Amino acid sequence: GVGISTGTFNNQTEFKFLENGWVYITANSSRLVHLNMPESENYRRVVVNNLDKTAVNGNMALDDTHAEIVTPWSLVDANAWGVWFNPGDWQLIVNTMSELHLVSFEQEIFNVVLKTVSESATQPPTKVYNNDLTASLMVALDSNNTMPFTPAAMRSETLGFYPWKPTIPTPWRYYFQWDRTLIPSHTGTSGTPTNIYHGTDPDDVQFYTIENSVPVHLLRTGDEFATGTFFFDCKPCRLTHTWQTNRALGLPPFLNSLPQSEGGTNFGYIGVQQDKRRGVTQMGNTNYITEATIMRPAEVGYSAPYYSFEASTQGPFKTPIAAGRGGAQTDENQAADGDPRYAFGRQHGQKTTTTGETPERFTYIAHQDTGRYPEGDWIQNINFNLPVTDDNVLLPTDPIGGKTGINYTNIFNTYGPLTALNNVPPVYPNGQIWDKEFDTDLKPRLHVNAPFVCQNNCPGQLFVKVAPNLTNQYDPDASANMSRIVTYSDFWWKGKLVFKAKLRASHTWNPIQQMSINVDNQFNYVPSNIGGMKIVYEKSQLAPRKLY
Amino acid sequence: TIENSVPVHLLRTGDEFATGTFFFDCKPCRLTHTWQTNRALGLPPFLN
Ligand SMILES: [Mg+2]
Repeated sequence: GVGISTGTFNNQTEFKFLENGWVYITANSSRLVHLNMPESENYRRVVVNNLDKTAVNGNMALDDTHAEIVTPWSLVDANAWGVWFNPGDWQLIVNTMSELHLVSFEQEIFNVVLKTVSESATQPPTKVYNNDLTASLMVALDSNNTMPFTPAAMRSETLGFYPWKPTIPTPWRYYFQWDRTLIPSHTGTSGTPTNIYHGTDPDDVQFYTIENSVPVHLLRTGDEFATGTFFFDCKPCRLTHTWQTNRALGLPPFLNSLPQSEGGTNFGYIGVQQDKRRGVTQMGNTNYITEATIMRPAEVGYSAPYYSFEASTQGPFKTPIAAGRGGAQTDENQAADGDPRYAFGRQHGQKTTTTGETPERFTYIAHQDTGRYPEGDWIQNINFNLPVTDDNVLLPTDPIGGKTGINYTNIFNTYGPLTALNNVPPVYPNGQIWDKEFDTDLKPRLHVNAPFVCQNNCPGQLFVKVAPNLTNQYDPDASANMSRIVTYSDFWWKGKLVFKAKLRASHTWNPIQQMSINVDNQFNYVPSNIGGMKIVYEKSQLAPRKLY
Repeated sequence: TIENSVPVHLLRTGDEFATGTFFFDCKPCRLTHTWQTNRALGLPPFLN
């Protein structure tokens, strides 16, 4: 009832160790949540159109043009690592365990409070807040995944990463169909390249409402709402990186000449003429057998177009890349490897004391050496007459289609039935955790935003909304504004995400990469003179594996 | 040659030839189209 709590705060992370090194990580999470009434109690179809920026020519990539259905609902998304682990937890996981399964997920809403502002009372004149005991908070759980999946992790719009700091949902909203053409161009191009928004393909219209699709629960102060326990089924995500590229697969060539003093240029030598060597290559012509020529069982990684943009009905979009890392010592083609870049604000990692609207950012460079360094690519002529003539080789230097800044690698693609890959490593703390699978008849071998993908069915989305708190003035037949009592709600959210992981083991003489602090580093894990605080980007697949 | 590979039945007026019932198993073919391209996947950006 009124003065009786309906739940328990728990942001505790339990590690229950079992036999044969299986661990049972139960991450509990709780937050205090704030939510105001909708700007209007209506659904809206809104179109965004920036000809302002696209008409510029050479500015195609700055397209934002789209259509959208505005909901009076807010979305409680907790799909991001920061909601479930602090750095310490993350340290433990990443340093000691070899893989990670996603087991179960449950959540509840409790200790609901609804208060009305209203208002004016009196002289300066000040504001005053009262409890509306009889008021209701609307909660709806889409357990059928009836409605479009809109993971908030892409927009850094999940719940807060701090337990002792309150948080908010985000106004929910989803994509509505629109036709759209935009032809590319450059600064030099004159005339106006066609740049139009055609409208809406009626065959593709889907207008969704919570009200017609999901049962809605009314919660008063004394009520509570809990979902069941959802059980996952997905592959494991591994917490080790692989380091071998093709150049280190299999048996290294026998050295007939070993060095006889230590030092920095005391190399060893194969000691056989490159054309009198034994072994296997896929070059029918030469008898040359070199490390760049010798057969390898397959191909680690693949080359992709960059910055490639492709277009269909609704406009242009970047072509996504799987692999990475590809560069050697501190130099990687952060576009060729499609290395991701995360932008976020205070609630999700940036220093909470920082003023100004400019977000904090970082670019995740994986540890797994499976990407490409397109500067180092090339193509020789069939004849392999070498040292190779300029006419018989195509370099990443030689311009294509008469453009100075373009070479073949920009349109190159060596994906194929010998391509080998790893899945994306988890990005702590801003990374998504799980993602729904596409409802296409054929599916992607992975996703780039999350390591766990539900081909099963994913947990349903949770939607909240403050109940219409009407005044005595109400005429629905009238076009005039809905006059509503200004109302808002505070509620507590508790979630439990259960993982099952497996402990790693030492197989080498040498020790390995692991997190720690560090006389550097040390100050990102504590608050400040004021109320702190900061959460920092921090890798995941620290320990080496073994491809072959 | 048909002849060396398949049993051949000779049918006169009063004869008939019937096959068994063959049972398939393949994945389902869907009678719905998908409309979303990359430009429409997930959470649209918040409008201020
Ligand atoms: Mg490396």
